Amino acid sequence: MGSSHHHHHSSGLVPRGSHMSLDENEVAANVETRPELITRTEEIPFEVIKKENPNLPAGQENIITAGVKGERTHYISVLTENGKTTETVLDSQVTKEVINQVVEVGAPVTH
Repeated sequence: MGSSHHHHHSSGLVPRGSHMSLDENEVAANVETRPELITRTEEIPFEVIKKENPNLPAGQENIITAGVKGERTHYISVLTENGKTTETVLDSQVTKEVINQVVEVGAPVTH
């Protein structure tokens, strides 16, 4: 829950269109708008959880699905500004979904 914006106390104008003359100087019209989209998968490991399973005879474990290390290729948009390339992620699909270890341990007793 770290991803969060802060656009609620700044200039809410952002016109960028107060004329009628195109200032284009490209062969056609560029690729689109944003720079090149690169990728890089980060090590996204799994994590086993502890849940209570009354169905079991107490103190009993059950490996519904052993946790397996996954991966997520992260697409970064490097913009060449001021003669420098800045690596800033933007959008990434799940490329090797990290399988979370699903284990259900029998209920303790009353606590």
